[PDB]
Amino acid sequence: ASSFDYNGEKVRGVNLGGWLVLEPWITPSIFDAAGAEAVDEWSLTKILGKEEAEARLSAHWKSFVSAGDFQRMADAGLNHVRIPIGYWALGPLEGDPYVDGQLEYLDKAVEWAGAAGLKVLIDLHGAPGSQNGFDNSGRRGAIQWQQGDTVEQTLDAFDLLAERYLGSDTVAAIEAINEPNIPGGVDQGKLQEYYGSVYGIVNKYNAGTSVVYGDGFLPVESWNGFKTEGSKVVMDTHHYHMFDNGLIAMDIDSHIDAVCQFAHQHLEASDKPVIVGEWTGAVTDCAKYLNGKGNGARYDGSYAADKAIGDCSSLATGFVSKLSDEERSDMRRFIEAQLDAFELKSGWVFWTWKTEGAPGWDMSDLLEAGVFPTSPDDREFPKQCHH
Ligand SMILES: CC(C)CP(=O)(O)O
Ligand code: NA
Repeated sequence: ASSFDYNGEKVRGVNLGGWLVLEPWITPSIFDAAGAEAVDEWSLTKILGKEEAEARLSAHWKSFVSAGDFQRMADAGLNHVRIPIGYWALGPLEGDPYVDGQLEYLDKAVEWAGAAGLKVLIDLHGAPGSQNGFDNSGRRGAIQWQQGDTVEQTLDAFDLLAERYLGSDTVAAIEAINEPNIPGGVDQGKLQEYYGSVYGIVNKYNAGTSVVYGDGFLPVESWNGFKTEGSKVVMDTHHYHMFDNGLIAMDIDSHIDAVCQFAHQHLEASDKPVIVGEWTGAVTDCAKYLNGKGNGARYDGSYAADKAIGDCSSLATGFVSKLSDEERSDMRRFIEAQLDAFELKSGWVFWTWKTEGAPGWDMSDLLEAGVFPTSPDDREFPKQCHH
């Protein structure tokens, strides 16, 4: 029934973060070229105006990703690419600063992914009004998704996206919405209705396509009993160690233990396939603009009055060649542990393929540096998490 057997085959993926939905920490140069107030795609496009925005963003859409990216992904042993796209690619709302033109590039991605033997997971990453208040939704600040006609507008966009892509076997799965922020104020009951509607849309166009649901930052197993359907419905949980005070304080051994505990207590408790649809090699929040442009870092005490653990100058910018052998070794230990833990359930999708230099966050960097394994058998350290 299913284009990809999420029940019985492991996902090994990367995200194309920052490509069709721009994010300051992923491409700081583009935001900094429009000044201090350009802190998300909304403000960036608004500052530039429609003509200049289309010029600068389209330059990036074209240059950031080629067919050779996808071939390198396949060479790294991957079988999936998760591709963020904003609602505005399917038509900016009246009054939106956003420009479109992204779909021509997503069309190319589907072609290139197919040629390389990869599946694509299309991810609706930003919804009208913002589902999370994060910069990566398009507009940081408030959560106004579920107000007014925002949800209907989201479904209108989703429908067009599904219609456009679900005729291709390359597109194995589609995600309802990236990181709906339940603790931030998204209503779960209404979210579940949106999920029900998304499932109907997918089944109008191709019942063979899997539907991906984010856990909304609730424990993934809490979603037991909702749309439990084998390979058809896949939960997406995002697992990071730098956005919580407990995890960020850990040493490498403790980080690794926490990954295994997460797999055993959460991934293995879900009644559905669960991809870890975002995770990374970094263990600090030092990357420039990671908490938002104009915000600092927990790690060095510059965010939320957290107490400094260490300095961020080494890990804020640049490429892992700048680090020591031991630092790369520890980073690889943490990556191997996640690969093995997350393959206990349904697999994994690394965040992200490519940056302007954010140590531990850039798979293309880590691969070339020998930090990222290229197969399940490619292990420099003992297996850290077991059945
Ligand atoms: C804090 C985290 C969960 C959200 P962002 O910093 O990635 O936007
Ligand atoms: Na790190």
